[PDB]
Order: sequence, then C-alpha cells, then structure tokens
Amino acid sequence: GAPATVTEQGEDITSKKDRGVLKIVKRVGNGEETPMIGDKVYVHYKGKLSNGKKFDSSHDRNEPFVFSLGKGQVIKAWDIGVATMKKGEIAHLLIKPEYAYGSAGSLPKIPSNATLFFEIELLDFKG
Ligand SMILES: COc1ccc(CC[C@H]2OC(=O)[C@@H]3CCCCN3C(=O)[C@@H](c3cccs3)NC(=O)C(C)(C)NC(=O)COc3cccc2c3)cc1OC
Repeated sequence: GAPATVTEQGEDITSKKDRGVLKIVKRVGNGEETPMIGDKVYVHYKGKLSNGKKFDSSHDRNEPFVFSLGKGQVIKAWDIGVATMKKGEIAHLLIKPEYAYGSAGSLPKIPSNATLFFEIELLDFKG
C-alpha cells in the first residue's frame, strides 16, 4: 500500500540523506512556486503509524490545518516536507522517529521511536 510505495519510490528529502523523510508526489499541483520559510500554509492531512494504527485526519471535521512554515510549529518532517510542495499538490511522506516524535513519543497515541505516514494536501500559502 501507500507506505510501502513510499519506501520503494520516494525521494529522500532530508539534508543528511538518512532516509528520515521520504516523499512521493501523488497529485501534481499548480505553477512552480513552493512556500518560503515564514509563509502561512493551509493543508488537509491524514496521518497514521506506518503500520496503519492511530489514524487521524483533519477531514474528520472538514477544517484546514494552518501553520507557519519553519517556525517550529510542527514536527521537523512537516517543515521539510511541506516546503517542497506546490499549491494543489498531494504528497505522501514516510517519516522516521528522528523527524517526528523521537524517543519521547506523544503518549499514549504515539509510542517511542514511531515511524509515521502522512498524506498531505497543500491547499494554499500566503506571505
Ligand atoms: C517543532 O517540533 C514540534 C512542534 C509541534 C509539535 C506538536 C504536535 C503537532 O503535530 C504535528 O506536528 C503533526 C503534523 C501536523 C499535523 C498534526 N501532527 C501529527 O503528528 C498528527 C498525527 C496523526 C496521526 C499520527 S500523528 N496529530 C494529530 O492528528 C492529532 C493527534 C489530532 N493531534 C493534533 O493534531 C494536535 O494539534 C496540533 C496542533 C499543532 C501542532 C501539532 C499538533 C511537536 C513537535 O515536535 C515533536
């Protein structure tokens, strides 16, 4: 399924090239531009542990998730990953714990040393 496909064909978008964040473009977005650090970004997402458990989505309550990019407002993988996305793009990310919740986890939902999977849709971004 979707996580396995990321392993096989995802691009390693980390600076250290440690496969900590792997990305596939599932739906191409519009234009050329991708958000800059400091931009306000609007997304929909679905997340889970890579094994399929602990599913959560912003579409549950059909309300976009908004954050400023590169301002420590989300896990590192999202600051890295969303920065690469075009408006209208849907991406899949597979994330090792070093780029997510690490050894601490986010208990009880997210265990220590958890690998995560996300589907993210970049709806819009603004200066
Ligand atoms: C700079 O580092 C951090 C900055 C902020 C946080 C707080 C958690 C933060 O959530 C996230 O960063 C990620 C990506 C954005 C969407 C929510 N996140 C999730 O991991 C998902 C997951 C879904 C499935 C498995 S994990 N969390 C949720 O969907 C739920 C469980 C609903 N919780 C929240 O969304 C809580 O609301 C938040 C609001 C802002 C930032 C974060 C969470 C943790 C950070 O590092 C550990």
